[PDB]
Amino acid sequence: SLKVDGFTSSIIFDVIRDGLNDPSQAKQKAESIKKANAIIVFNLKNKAGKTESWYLDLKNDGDVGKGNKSPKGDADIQLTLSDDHFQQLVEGKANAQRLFMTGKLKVKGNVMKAAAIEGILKNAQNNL
Amino acid sequence: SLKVDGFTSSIIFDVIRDGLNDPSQAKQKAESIKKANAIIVFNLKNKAGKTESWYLDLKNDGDVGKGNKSPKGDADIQLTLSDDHFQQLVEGKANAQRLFMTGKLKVKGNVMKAAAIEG
Ligand SMILES: CCCCCCCCCCCCCCCC(=O)O
Ligand SMILES: CCCCCCCCCCCCCCCC(=O)O
Repeated sequence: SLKVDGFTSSIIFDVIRDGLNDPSQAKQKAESIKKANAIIVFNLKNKAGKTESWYLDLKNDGDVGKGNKSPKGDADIQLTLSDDHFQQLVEGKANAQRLFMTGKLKVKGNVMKAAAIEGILKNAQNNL
Repeated sequence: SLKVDGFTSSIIFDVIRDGLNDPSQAKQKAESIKKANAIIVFNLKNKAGKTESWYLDLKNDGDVGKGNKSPKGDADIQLTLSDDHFQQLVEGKANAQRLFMTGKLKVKGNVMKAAAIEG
């Protein structure tokens, strides 16, 4: 339901939302917001030339939703890459730093904080 | 055998074990472990209200067994579904993303591993 047709990686946002919002993740969620203190927007591009965005609010209460903007504020970080590369990145087939360095991943806002997000997200979302 | 009475789909665990362990599939088994690097637990539910779990260890040696934990470590990802839908899924009669969108399939654990295993 955060999934959008024509973006095959987007199903991942539902899985991330369920993991992060799981009330058993309350502590992890709070620690992640403390660490990240950031609203991160993902702008995905597909081959048909479409753009779709999702937000990850690790700054206020912890939320994942559809849109290029949290309802509780503007993005601190914007990450722009293709559907394909986002898939690869979530799988671990591509490294975010290599994608950045080869022009596949564009970042607006702090690149150091951007790098840290991967590990901070991993911890908050992982509800097993 | 890994299958359990009242779980019609559970024969797939015996099937997966034999197919994975077939000496002819040594290269494939190795690649799957290399690629997945994950312990997957299946929690199945039936119409009688019962729950049974199996694990598929694609991180260590490639074992399939009964229970909600591998002996050689904790689960990275957990899939919960009904006996009925799991059978459909295994027989290529239902799609995993569709089951997940309609709430028939519940996923817990590492999003990276979840992504990696689906393929
Ligand atoms: C390798 C598996 C990753 C699983 C976690 C999914 C979250 C993906 C978001 C990654 C954010 C990192 C962006 C790095 C930006 C940079 O420093 O170039
Ligand atoms: C016929 C092969 C099936 C036997 C092996 C069982 C594995 C089937 C389950 C597929 C994994 C589903 C992961 C999708 C979760 C998601 O990211 O939405």
